Amino acid sequence: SIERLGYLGFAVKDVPAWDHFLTKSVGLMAAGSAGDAALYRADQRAWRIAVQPGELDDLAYAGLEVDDAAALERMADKLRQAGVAFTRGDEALMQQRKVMGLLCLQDPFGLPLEIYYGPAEIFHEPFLPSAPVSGFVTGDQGIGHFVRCVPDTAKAMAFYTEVLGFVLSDIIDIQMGPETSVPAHFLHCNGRHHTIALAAFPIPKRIHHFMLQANTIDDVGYAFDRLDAAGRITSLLGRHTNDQTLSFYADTPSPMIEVEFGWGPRTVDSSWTVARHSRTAMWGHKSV
Amino acid sequence: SIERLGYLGFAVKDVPAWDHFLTKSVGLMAAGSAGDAALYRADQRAWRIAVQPGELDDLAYAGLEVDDAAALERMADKLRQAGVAFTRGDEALMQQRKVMGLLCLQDPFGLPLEIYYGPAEIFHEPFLPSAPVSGFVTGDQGIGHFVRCVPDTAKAMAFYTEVLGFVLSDIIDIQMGPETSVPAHFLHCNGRHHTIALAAFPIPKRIHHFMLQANTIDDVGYAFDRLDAAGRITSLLGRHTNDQTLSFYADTPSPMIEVEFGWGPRTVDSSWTVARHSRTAMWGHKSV
Amino acid sequence: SIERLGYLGFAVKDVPAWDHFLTKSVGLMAAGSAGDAALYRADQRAWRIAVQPGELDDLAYAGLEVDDAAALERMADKLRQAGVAFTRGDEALMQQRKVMGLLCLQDPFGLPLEIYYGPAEIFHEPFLPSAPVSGFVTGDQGIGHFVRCVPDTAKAMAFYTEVLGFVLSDIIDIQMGPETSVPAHFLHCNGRHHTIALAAFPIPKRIHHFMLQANTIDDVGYAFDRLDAAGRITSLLGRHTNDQTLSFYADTPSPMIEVEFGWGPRTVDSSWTVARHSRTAMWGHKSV
Amino acid sequence: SIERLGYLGFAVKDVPAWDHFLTKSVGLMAAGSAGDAALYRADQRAWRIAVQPGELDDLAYAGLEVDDAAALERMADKLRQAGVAFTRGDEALMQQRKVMGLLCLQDPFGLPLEIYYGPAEIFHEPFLPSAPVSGFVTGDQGIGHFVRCVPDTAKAMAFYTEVLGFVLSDIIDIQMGPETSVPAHFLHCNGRHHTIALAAFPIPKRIHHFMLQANTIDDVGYAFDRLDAAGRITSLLGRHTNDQTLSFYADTPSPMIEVEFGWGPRTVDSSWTVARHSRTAMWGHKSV
Amino acid sequence: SIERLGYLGFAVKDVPAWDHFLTKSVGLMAAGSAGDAALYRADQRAWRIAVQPGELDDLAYAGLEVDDAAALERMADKLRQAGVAFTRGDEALMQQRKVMGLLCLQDPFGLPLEIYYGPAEIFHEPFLPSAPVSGFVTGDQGIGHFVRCVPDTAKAMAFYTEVLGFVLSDIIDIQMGPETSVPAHFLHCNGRHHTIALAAFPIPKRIHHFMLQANTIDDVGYAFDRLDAAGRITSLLGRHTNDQTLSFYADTPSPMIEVEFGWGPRTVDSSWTVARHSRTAMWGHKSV
Amino acid sequence: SIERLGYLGFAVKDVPAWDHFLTKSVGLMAAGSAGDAALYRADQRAWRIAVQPGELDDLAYAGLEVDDAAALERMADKLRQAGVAFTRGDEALMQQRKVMGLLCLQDPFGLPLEIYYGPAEIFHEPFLPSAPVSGFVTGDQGIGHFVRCVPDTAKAMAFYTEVLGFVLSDIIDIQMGPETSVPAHFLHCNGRHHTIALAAFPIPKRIHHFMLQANTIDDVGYAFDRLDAAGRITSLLGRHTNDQTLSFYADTPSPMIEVEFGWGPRTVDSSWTVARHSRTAMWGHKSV
Ligand SMILES: Oc1cccc(-c2ccccc2)c1O
Ligand SMILES: Oc1cccc(-c2ccccc2)c1O
Ligand SMILES: Oc1cccc(-c2ccccc2)c1O
Ligand SMILES: Oc1cccc(-c2ccccc2)c1O
Ligand SMILES: Oc1cccc(-c2ccccc2)c1O
Ligand SMILES: Oc1cccc(-c2ccccc2)c1O
Ligand SMILES: [Fe+2]
Ligand SMILES: [Fe+2]
Ligand SMILES: [Fe+2]
Ligand SMILES: [Fe+2]
Ligand SMILES: [Fe+2]
Ligand SMILES: [Fe+2]
Repeated sequence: SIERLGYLGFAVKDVPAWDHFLTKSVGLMAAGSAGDAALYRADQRAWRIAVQPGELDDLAYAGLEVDDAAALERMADKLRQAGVAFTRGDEALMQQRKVMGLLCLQDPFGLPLEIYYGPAEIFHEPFLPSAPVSGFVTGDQGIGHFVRCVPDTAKAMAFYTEVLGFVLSDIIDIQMGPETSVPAHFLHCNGRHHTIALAAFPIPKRIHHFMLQANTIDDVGYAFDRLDAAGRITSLLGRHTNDQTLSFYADTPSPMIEVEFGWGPRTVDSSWTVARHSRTAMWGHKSV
Repeated sequence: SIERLGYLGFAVKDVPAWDHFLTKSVGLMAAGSAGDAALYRADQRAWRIAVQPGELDDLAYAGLEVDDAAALERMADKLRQAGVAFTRGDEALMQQRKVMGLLCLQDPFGLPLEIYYGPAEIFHEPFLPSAPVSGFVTGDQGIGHFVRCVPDTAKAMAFYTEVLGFVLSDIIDIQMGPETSVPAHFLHCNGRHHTIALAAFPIPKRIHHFMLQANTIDDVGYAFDRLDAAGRITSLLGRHTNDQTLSFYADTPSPMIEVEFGWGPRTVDSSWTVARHSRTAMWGHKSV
Repeated sequence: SIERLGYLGFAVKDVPAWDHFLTKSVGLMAAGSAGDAALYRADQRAWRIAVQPGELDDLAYAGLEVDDAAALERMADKLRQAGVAFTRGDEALMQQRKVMGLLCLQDPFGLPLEIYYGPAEIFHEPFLPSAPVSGFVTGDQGIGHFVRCVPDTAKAMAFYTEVLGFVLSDIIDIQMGPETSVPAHFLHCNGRHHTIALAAFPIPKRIHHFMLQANTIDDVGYAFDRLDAAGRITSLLGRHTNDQTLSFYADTPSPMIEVEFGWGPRTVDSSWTVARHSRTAMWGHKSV
Repeated sequence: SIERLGYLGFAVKDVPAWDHFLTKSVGLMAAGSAGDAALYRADQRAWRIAVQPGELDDLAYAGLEVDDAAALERMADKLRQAGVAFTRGDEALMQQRKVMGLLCLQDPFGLPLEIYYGPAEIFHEPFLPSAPVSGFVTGDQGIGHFVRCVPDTAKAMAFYTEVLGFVLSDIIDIQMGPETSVPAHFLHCNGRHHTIALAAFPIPKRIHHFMLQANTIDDVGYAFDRLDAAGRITSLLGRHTNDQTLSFYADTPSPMIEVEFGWGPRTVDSSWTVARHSRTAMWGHKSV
Repeated sequence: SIERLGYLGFAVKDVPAWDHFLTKSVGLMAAGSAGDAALYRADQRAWRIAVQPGELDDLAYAGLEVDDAAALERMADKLRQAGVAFTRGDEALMQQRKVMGLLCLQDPFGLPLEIYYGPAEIFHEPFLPSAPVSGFVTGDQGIGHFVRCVPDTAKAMAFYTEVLGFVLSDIIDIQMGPETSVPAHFLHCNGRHHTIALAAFPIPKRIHHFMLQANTIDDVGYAFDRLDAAGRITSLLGRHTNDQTLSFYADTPSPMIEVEFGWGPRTVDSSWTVARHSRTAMWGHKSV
Repeated sequence: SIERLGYLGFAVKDVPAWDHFLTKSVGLMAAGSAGDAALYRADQRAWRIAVQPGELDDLAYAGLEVDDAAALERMADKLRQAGVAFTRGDEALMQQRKVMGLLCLQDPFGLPLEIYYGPAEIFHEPFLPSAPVSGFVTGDQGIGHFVRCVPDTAKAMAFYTEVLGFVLSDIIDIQMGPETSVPAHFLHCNGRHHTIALAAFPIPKRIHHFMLQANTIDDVGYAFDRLDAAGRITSLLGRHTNDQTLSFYADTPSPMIEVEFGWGPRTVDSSWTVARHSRTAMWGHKSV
């Protein structure tokens, strides 16, 4: 099974806007380029987020990490047994992604996924944020999370759990209208309360948002002011009912895709219990 | 196997007396109603104790929790293999209990049991006690415990251990007369020393008492005075030989059913050793 | 100023009853005799409590400790400046008390006080309780406390504070009748919330009670049962409003003198604030 | 497999000498009698050591504990599969030992062993030592250890490891003469470095010594002086090479059987490594 | 599988130079001799490094430790199943090495390996360094590590992982020339980030270096000055990218074999993730 | 006032015996020589103990340390005010002692004392013991203590307390005969329970012993065996009543002067209370 989410690649219409957004606002470190993709770092990894020009203005792919070569072969075995098509990344792709091996596939609804192992690290070029942020929480919990929009949650759940090995943490019925709600399913594959959430939202994007977790509450408070100065805030500060992450949301330069910047959630372990919530926030998160 | 005791439902002759008892005396939070049942909270769960009008003046049902949907199906499998009759709760029942799924059955002596998963939580309506209590110890250990009266302890033991997966912690020979004692069996299904105790007591109730655990010794001391002002104390403060819970007992408004309010017991783990005790109290607990 | 209360001497009508009481019930260690006085230990000191035959059935004297020879001379100076009569204990008395020096005086109402330094310790004869008690809290806080009955609290306060250097911690208005209360003044001379309390009670004894503090809550719980078996309990368990000591009271063999056996109070330091309380117990302590 | 050593029974020629030895010298608590056996406690168990009159002047039996009824049946299964004869203790024996069930057998060289579960505890009669000792280290590690004398170490090893489930910790070549040593094998069945050691010593006793572990270094220091006053010291203080227990040895009233009284050893876990030592002491333990 | 690296034996042209090097410079304790081999200690083991005269000027053998006799037989089984030739060490060899049993074999490229259990410890002769070093980090992590030079890394990897049970931690592409690098593979068999690294270096030695880990940073700083006074420094202080060991390198008296003396690395556990690095040092380690 | 004891100088008949004693037995580090004095280290100081040839076979001088130049002038002022003769050490003496300034005087009974400030430290030559000892406890508590023999304790007390600023910790009545004891006075000048003890012993030496404190209990245990192998033990292990130091005594090569090697005492602070003890040992210390 997948151990963690390791990287995200976006294809966007305004690369310079995304560059400024990820560095000056979010605080990531510019890390050069690979082909036509600009690279950004959040820690010791050579890169965590890639941005390339494209009309999609959406997530182009997500990198799903396993711990070793044997693990990758076991994932290939699971894909075969499940009847899910995949192709082994060639040398050129391996060099582009800076990984020792990868399998290329798509989830049931067209999102390209890359399962890999052996990512490149560059401790000789220590991480230096582009904006005031003490650091990000990554490590064994991966880069963060994202909310995957799907037309059929049941179908998506079977794939992510039965094929990829994610596990359901909980469900929140997100109110959409006076008498309409969407049952968002939050999935984990490590200690991070969720790495992927599945939701049947009526937005035309592959994802609703991606999330990064900072080391301190001040990191979040300061980031809010930066994104507010940029005119991008979409929610006030708040704390989630399920993971207890204290965060705020803001627009990325790609319409209808947001970023969530948070701190201090609960983590999960083998004794986790599935529960249901009627609200996304215990407090705050008022839409603006 | 059952992971923890999650809820209790009582059917009583004096609903207002029970309402005052659970709130003003015990300290639970009033949490509205579901049908003809008044609901009470002890933590983030939508409800923990339900009270409905009825001539029983007894425990009407107990909710036994598992961690996920797959776990519930495994319990259904165990019930089938054991020849124990059960029915799947319908949508109406699921909505009434605020759970994602449940199996309805009875123990060998008529106590209705409900095995469920996916309970509702309401962190947006933080718990607020109705009386001075810093909080209750629940979480992975569930709501508390209860002593189940049975006519045949051996038969009850086989069901709770072999079918439901509870495990014997220890036995206390509770003296009843000059030369008569009842071997009470204390069972765990998690870290709580016991969640259910089995005893062949000569009382006409399904249970002898239910127990709630508070966060501090002062919580217990203060609760004693509240219940004493209500004229309900049945024991002085004391500490148990087996779980080392420091508690007192008091009458509920239903004749012959007591409540135990305690603090600071030992917890169990895989290295627990079965032992036998000749007394229920290491000190205190004098009957009054 | 006085550093701590170090010893107590009682003159009683039933020495054997007191012997059994202090050892089998309270848990002190029998430590031989000095003249016609039986000696009892609570720690490394050669003795802490002395019991001698006498019709008083009361506290005969209290030993007030200072840290060195120079300190004792300074106390002699304070007594002289205050016009309080005193005599230096002779060699025989010094040997009897096992101290390097002492001043003999009385408080304004006839209670003999002995200010001393250099007490004897016997670490080669380690303390062994006569009943199950993990140990007592003494050290820099001394042996415990006692409530001194006085006819004139103002006069007593001036002596204990201005002459001996005790400091007021707080006051409790102890209800005596429907519209009658006694303002008990609690005084400290170290970290122990109080070492001496002053109160105008209508009892014919020099003191209302003496108090010993044990290391654990179980120590207290077990002691309660022992004293209850002896038929001596005067209060249920409870916790004080001012020092937060969790204790119970019981009769000593001397009529109208009680013992208090407690655990876990707050301690004081230079930042202590004088306050007033309307009750002696935050919870419990019901009279029996 | 055996979880821990729970009790020892001795048959001796001088019961009063053993009584004084275990209480006044070692510090155990006298705990009445069961038949012609005097009982002694070291903790919450109803008894840990039994002494009965007999010409053996040796260990009469050792109680080997398992955690539950199912565990005991599994041990019966292992004995059957191994061809080791055993008899189930009858009701009278169960009542005598204060256990819920037991299997009676002998090791390959005649030492009676009793495998049991469900021992009686008496927390309402808290442990009170007969001599100054803060307490003993028992719990999951059992009462202590003993060195079993055997004529054939290989044969003894196969039985204790293959049948009873003990595991080798290490070996010490104990020098007997100028060019003669005995390879003592130290075996564990829990965190205690060893519960039983096997050695081909030329003494006519079933065991060389039994060992008790106290809570503090002072406990050991004080016990040394007590046993020295009794004229029983056989070694000066010292510390073992293998378990790092700091102890001393002394004669019991039974010729050639010693007691070891120690503190502060290392404990073992799954990552333990078998090693060999050429000396029993890292320092001290000079024979006297 | 192998649990840890326990000992190293060198065959050298200048025994006196090696003796001075290991004692006065590195700080090991001289521990006598066994045959024509001089012995050196780093902890409680009778020996850790052996030096004997020989033209090789290289590592003569490496001792690979397992936890018990059964483990050794399992390793013999693995060797048989893998078709790897081995011989059981005879009594003379066992006595020479001070072990309870061993298997003698070679890795695919001629390095003699000895798999053993039951090493001798001498706690009665406590370790005393020959130079100022607070101590070495050994224990469950073994003596240290070494970099094994191999002509075929793939072949070496299959043997060390598939046969001996080592596990890949990570890979570093060590730059050799302007457009030439060697993929060094770092392998663990316990918490030590690596115990053996495999690299296709163009040096004529079996190993590139061996490494010892000291308790403090000062240990390393002081050792640097000692080796610098001896004219042996080959690198400045630095910290590795993969294990985060802070160290320096120096020449041993055998040409082209170095020693690494370090402190403070990260350790590994079951959740370790394979990664790739482009540099050996996060900082420092400049060649001199 | 004196801050701590910093150094000791001995004049002895057998320098080689003392050299072996201090290094191979006690564990001090040989530190060259200054004139005809051999120097020994216990920590970062250039020297702590000096040994020179002389018929005295006794302590020749003791170095008493203050924190700065101003402090030394204040001590000169106190000596003048007290009428105690002293001479300022000249440049040659300052260079010999490796100090920035010193005052030379004698105590009332002829022991030369040197009050100094600014001692030399040599961190570039880190301490390396000559025998297995993890280290000594020095720092702000100085090198250790010594027992000063005096003919008139009262006179000695006035000088050490009134002139030098030492403070009485406690008194022990050391039994000399059936009805004879000597009141030993233990004095502190920092956290070390005592730095100098005064006693009217009938020995012809300036001191009874000097004491060094090691970091661990094993340090003490190992040192005992070393001194026992040398045939120098004068007491078994034991623990003192007053400072709770766990130690043993041994003869130095100078007749009637002993060394005490200990661990783990209590320390003193401003809240220390003067007490009296009837024994030097709580346990152990039997004379041999
Ligand atoms: O991390 C999270 C935890 C809980 C809910 C959301 C969420 C809120 C609104 C829309 C979609 C998801 C979330 O992002
Ligand atoms: O929690 C508990 C632990 C031990 C005994 C009891 C008990 C006491 C009297 C009657 C029934 C049970 C109990 O409630
Ligand atoms: O320690 C104490 C703290 C507060 C009140 C009392 C007290 C209660 C009743 C009568 C007299 C004193 C006391 O003893
Ligand atoms: O606990 C122990 C640990 C190591 C050795 C012994 C031992 C010493 C002498 C004779 C027999 C055993 C021991 O008792
Ligand atoms: O411990 C280590 C960790 C990482 C790299 C090296 C290394 C550096 C240069 C040449 C060979 C190995 C190493 O020794
Ligand atoms: O450190 C110490 C603490 C207490 C007593 C002594 C002592 C014992 C015998 C003779 C002289 C002194 C001592 O050395
Ligand atoms: Fe989110
Ligand atoms: Fe209960
Ligand atoms: Fe009181
Ligand atoms: Fe032993
Ligand atoms: Fe290395
Ligand atoms: Fe001393």
